[PDB]
Amino acid sequence: WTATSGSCKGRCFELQEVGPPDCRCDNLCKSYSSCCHDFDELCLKTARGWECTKDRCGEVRNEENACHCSEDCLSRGDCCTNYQVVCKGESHWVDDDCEEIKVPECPAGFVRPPLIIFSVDGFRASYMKKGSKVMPNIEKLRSCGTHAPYMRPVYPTKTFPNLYTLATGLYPESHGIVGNSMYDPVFDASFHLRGREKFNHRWWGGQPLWITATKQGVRAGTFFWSVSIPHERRILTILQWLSLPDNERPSVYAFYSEQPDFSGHKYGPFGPEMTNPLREIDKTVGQLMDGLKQLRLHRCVNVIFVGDHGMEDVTCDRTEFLSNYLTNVDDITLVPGTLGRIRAKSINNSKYDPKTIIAALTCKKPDQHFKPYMKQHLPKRLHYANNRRIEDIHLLVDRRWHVARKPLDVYKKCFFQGDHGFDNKVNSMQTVFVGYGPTFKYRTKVPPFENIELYNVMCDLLGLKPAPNNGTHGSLNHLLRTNTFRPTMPDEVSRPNYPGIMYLQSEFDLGCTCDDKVENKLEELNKRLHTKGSTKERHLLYGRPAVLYRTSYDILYHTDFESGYSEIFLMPLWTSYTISKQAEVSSIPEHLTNCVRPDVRVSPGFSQNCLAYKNDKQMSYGFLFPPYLSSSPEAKYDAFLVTNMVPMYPAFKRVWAYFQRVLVKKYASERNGVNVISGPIFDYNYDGLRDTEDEIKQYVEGSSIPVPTHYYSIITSCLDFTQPADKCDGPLSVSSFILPHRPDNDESCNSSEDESKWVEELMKMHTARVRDIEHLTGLDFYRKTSRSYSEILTLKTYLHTYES
Ligand SMILES: *[C@@H]1O[C@H](CO)[C@@H](O[C@@H]2O[C@H](CO)[C@@H](O[C@@H]3O[C@H](CO[C@H]4O[C@H](CO[C@H]5O[C@H](CO)[C@@H](O)[C@H](O)[C@@H]5O)[C@@H](O)[C@H](O[C@H]5O[C@H](CO)[C@@H](O)[C@H](O)[C@@H]5O[C@H]5O[C@H](CO)[C@@H](O)[C@H](O)[C@@H]5O)[C@@H]4O)[C@@H](O)[C@H](O[C@H]4O[C@H](CO)[C@@H](O)[C@H](O)[C@@H]4O[C@H]4O[C@H](CO)[C@@H](O)[C@H](O)[C@@H]4O)[C@@H]3O)[C@H](O)[C@H]2NC(C)=O)[C@H](O)[C@H]1NC(C)=O
Ligand SMILES: O=C(CCc1ccc(OC(F)(F)F)cc1)N1C[C@@H]2CN(C(=O)c3ccc4[nH]nnc4c3)C[C@H]2C1
Ligand SMILES: [Ca+2]
Ligand SMILES: [Zn+2]
Ligand SMILES: [Zn+2]
Repeated sequence: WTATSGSCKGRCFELQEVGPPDCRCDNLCKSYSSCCHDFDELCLKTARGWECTKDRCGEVRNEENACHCSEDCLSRGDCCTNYQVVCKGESHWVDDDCEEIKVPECPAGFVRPPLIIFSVDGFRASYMKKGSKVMPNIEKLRSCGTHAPYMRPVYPTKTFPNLYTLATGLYPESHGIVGNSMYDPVFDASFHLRGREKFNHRWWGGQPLWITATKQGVRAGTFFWSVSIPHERRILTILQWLSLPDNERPSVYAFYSEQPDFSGHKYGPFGPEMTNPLREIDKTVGQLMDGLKQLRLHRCVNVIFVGDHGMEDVTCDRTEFLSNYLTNVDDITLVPGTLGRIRAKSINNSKYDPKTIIAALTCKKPDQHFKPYMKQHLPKRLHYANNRRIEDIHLLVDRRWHVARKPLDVYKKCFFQGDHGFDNKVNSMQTVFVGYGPTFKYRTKVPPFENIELYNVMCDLLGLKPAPNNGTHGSLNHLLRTNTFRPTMPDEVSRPNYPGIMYLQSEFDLGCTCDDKVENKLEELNKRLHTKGSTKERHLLYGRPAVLYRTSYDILYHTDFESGYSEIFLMPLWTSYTISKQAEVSSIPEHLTNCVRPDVRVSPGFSQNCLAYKNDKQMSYGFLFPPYLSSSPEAKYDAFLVTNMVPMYPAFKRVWAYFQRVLVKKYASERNGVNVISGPIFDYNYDGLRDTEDEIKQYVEGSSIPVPTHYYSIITSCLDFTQPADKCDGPLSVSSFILPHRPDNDESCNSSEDESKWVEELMKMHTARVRDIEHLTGLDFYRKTSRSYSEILTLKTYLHTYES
């Protein structure tokens, strides 16, 4: 109930929320059906429009006007945004040359530059260049301030997940808004755009910027705007809030525009009808900046121009129907469109089986435009699994397509030429970032980055301590003139052991064999030096990774590679080796095909054994340092140590071997050497975080050898590729992957063909950030370079996306 008999007199867009049943006057009151009787009359005036003209200059103040051109309007804070231009001979902000803001220039009483976030729905990155001729104000922000060529949204590339990610710094799986539509089985409740459930606070996890500010005593404007409130009125309300007295005035503000998303769904991303919405946005920016000039705040406020996602070409005719694949289409519930989520229609049908649904959906049609996954097998870069609201079965839809249950769902619910939601590495889904103000750099371009990183910077711009989030604090310091946050490396938790030769061969009983009884201080003091780490500076280029948890591990040195060998998981956590541009690929000699050799530095009881792989008919083994890249016949024997061995499914060995025999050499040729770090990952509970020993769900049969869920590699070289990887004086370049360790290649529909046609395509789909690997392993990389730590953090967040 709302007794809406109170009055908004003197309260229009008040900042406190008055509780039920007393009526409200805040910018959300419509959406809650709770406004006071006179809200429209007093708070949403429209008389005479939004601009001053010549003949209003110095008028008599009349309070019914939407905005004023009277002499007292600056005092009152309520002039039309163009008042000084028309009535006092001033220029529009956009017509002024830009001049560096080297220091804030704020009026008396401003404790800190305010932040204004100007958010635009569906603003595709390529609009900044392709629309620049009709967007002069936005183009001046971009060229004068700090801009990226694009910003990467989160998955799914929908509005609510992305706007709440911007506000919290968290992945959707962590903040809880995993879609525009959701079912929560614990609550037994549904979230939708139409209805009242989406208001309940229980959907909304984490801590958004406006709460963070409030708890730390920085005042915030209200971020949400009811769709009927026109843009011009949104802008004037922000400016009115900016003339409030010092003790009452917010320091952070948001504007939001439904455009150009709205028009983009109807007309497609580059439909001729899209020029007009882009003009309109620019005009709105122009009003804000002119309004800031009038208040003397245009060299004081930091402004962020930011989008939630892009837009792609999508039509009704490009729909796949689950009814053309499944027999029992009526026993499922599908969340449809640019992504697919499937669960059982009824909780009381135990003739529901995901395995059979998946299999009926896997590589069934030659051109099939979606690919089914169990959520834990989705590429780890999407971070889209660890929430009860994400259904176990997921369909990743190709760009330009939709998935639906049956054809009647499409025509009886074409009407649209654009949509969004696809994989967040797709170029059409990329969106924008520009920062302009005293705290941002002047005429600076920065590389593309992820929207999960912005919360930290918005906290820095306001002097706030960010709540715990998924950004890497410091990774965006190169956007800022000052207010940098100066991070320190985490402390290493476990120190390694450095074992020497401690065991005789006969103490081992591993069931392994090797034809190595083939037999001098010349070549012998020399191989001893190799076991104490004489070549370690060639192979470990950025220092040893640090172990950030408690555990027991050994550093092992070899001529061609170095490892950190876990006595608990019985395999390396990491294996590091450098492959120069001149290196040669060899084969495994015929006598050495099944060679595995005990390591006399490591005890029997902390070693794998070959009997277990013999008895496990499902499981085979591979090596982390590849024998194919040994520097000499004699060095090759090191590559067959039991301490370099890791469990691999025969199907995964096809992928692994091709990566080791062909691609590493190819990368070395192309990048002028590469340093490689490889190893395993255990993430059985799909939370993106390393599993502890007591959480392992699968072992090589009859043994304590744990089976990895994934295998990673980090591949590093010199950004200036005229220098070799191992003698690089400047910035680095990296790419990485986290491959799923799976017993089949069902993910790859061409996998019966030669590896040269499908392996690299799988690896690109499972591209990753070094940071992603950090979370999954509890390791910390690049500890000893000559680069600044901020730069290294930027490198660790880089994602190689293989879009052109
Ligand atoms: C991305 O960044 C995020 C954020 O940093 C990372 O997410 C964090 O990861 C932590 C590890 O997974 C996790 O720690 C948990 O916390 C449990 C308690 O947490 C509740 O409180 C949180 C804080 O809110 C308060 O914030 C400020 C302080 O900062 C206060 O002033 C306020 O008063 C606030 O209340 C809260 O965020 C959290 O919310 C989740 O659940 C809500 C409702 O269900 C949602 O609204 C919201 O979206 C959150 O949902 C996500 O996170 C939960 C996991 O918490 C997840 O299940 C959902 O799917 C969703 O993804 C909580 O309400 C604490 O109980 C945990 O401790 C157990 O484990 C330890 C291990 O050391 C045990 O030793 C300990 O005994 C304990 O075990 C007991 O429970 C076991 C399992 O139930 C049981 O078997 C056992 O026998 C024991 O009884 C643990 O510390 C953080 O909560 C989490 N934060 C967020 C926001 O997600 C994330 O990892 C990053 N991602 C990557 C890839 O890096
Ligand atoms: O008022 C706000 C956000 C305030 C905000 C701003 C910045 C912000 O970010 C930051 F915090 F960083 F500032 C957070 C919240 N909203 C009201 C809107 C209603 N909506 C849709 O009807 C809609 C729109 C596009 C679609 N395409 N397909 N379906 C769609 C459905 C989306 C909404 C969000
Ligand atoms: Ca885990
Ligand atoms: Zn949107
Ligand atoms: Zn949209």
